[PDB]
Amino acid sequence: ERKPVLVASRDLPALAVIGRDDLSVELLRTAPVGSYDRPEALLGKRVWVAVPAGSILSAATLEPGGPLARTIRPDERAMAIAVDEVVGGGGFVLPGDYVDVMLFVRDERDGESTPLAQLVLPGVRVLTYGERIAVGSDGQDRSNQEKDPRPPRTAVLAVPEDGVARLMLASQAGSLRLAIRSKDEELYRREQESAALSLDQLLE
Amino acid sequence: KPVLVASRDLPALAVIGRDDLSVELLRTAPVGSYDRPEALLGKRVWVAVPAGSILSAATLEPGGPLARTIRPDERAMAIAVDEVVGGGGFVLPGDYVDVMLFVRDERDGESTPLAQLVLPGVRVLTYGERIAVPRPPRTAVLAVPEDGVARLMLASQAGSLRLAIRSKDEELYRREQESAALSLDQLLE
Amino acid sequence: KPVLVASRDLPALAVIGRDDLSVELLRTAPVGSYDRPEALLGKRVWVAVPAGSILSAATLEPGGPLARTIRPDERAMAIAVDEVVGGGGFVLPGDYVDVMLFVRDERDGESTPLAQLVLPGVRVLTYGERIAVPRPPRTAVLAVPEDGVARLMLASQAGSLRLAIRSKDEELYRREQESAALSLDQLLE
Repeated sequence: ERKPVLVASRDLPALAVIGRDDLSVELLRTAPVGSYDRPEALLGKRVWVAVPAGSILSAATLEPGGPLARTIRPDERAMAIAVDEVVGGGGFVLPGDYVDVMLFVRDERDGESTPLAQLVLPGVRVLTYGERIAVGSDGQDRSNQEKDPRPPRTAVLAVPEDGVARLMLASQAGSLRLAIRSKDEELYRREQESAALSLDQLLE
Repeated sequence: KPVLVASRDLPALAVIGRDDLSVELLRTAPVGSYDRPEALLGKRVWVAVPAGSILSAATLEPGGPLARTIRPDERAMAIAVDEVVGGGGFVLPGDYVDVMLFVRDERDGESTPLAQLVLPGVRVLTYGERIAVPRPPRTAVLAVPEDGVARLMLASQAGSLRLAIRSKDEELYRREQESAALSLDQLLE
Repeated sequence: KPVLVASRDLPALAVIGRDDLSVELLRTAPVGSYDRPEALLGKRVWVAVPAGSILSAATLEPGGPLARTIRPDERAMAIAVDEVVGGGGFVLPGDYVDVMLFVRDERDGESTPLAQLVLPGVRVLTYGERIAVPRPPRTAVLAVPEDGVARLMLASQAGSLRLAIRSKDEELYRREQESAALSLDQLLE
């Protein structure tokens, strides 16, 4: 009726080895899939991600992976770009948003310089903005809560495999900016189931 | 000590009733846990929650505020602002502005100043640290039509931008909720 | 006072029993000496110890931690990282990464920026001050295949490097336990 489930009695850091002092036993009505019944099954194993106090010990916590790798899919990658207030919508971008990446470059191919602007990546989910991170299928938030809030300097995006190179070029060949997309498009729900413009065309 | 637990499997994008939740007494309560059942009644889970799991961080809406103030045919983008650029520090969110550009052409080996209007009637979504649904402002976020994002990027990076404020008596919010380039030759002579 | 000495000639790479040891009481005990016989039972001497010698520092493993985390067909190399390179400080040891390179290649008298994937699926052994055998991180150690070592070195010095994290659902750790470059012309078209 009331099954035993093992939980953490203290704040286990990342890359820690479990002893008998860290574990505790509790009696519940339902045992989650992935839980353990006796302390001897978990002794000597390594937790590969931080476990807050009181958390139910799970099998997936004892496998190689990081906070970023637990919030993506096998057909995506996670890469970071340098951001400021102008690039990131005045500091109003939070994880879960969908953005378009715009590039400004000054080509120097045929002995002459030409400013240009293009759209490189449409509809990209934002995983981290600053010290805040998204929530994966595990239902756990792993945002670094620290005092003295410094302005954000980096953001991590979920990029398809074919575009990881295209972003990298755009990050170093010129300047980047982010354009936010509307919430009424429901790109989040749907995922749970261009010609370059020159100054000659702009100036009449 | 009290902690909420999922009694059955809750699928993605599902509302919460009293049958779904249970209360269990644990020695330590994790960060993010909820005590009374009424605190999670009517809310929606955004990831799948297997049975018996402690409920936390799955009831938080993914997204930001800027995405809640535009329409599917618009985008939100930010530009750099100073006191000269935006209305002497008298521009507030909820206004309508025209974007003007000054650039030096640099074609055919002769430089030529120019001035031109790039985007008319754009709605201001944020002025510095001010949003609607003692430090000088540094940026402003506007709601651009989907065909004008590249134009604004090119204008912002190629030259200098200024904002011209439009009148309140034009009723540009009701209509929402239903040329050429001047050169120094034309000005001087 | 009590000090442990050897009773017979102990050859290299030999385990220690109760017959090989003796206890002698000396006025001064040198640094590195062991007081009780059970402190050295089961340990191994890594250099030859002649008879009557005071036992110290011959019972210490020669080696470091990194060499215990790789296989005969792999090597360990360090690369320089910042927050942009290493995913905003959310990369831990045990993760798998792809290495991407940006270089400005010059063979014709004209410079052409390029981007390319150098190494796919590389385990991360150490992130700064973190190992599985404050101050911002500066280096990260990777387990490279033996044929790719040189390929990393060039990429580390000829241009800029970035890391792309792979998903946990791919299950590359269980697997371990048993293209063309893109130029600015392709992007701007």
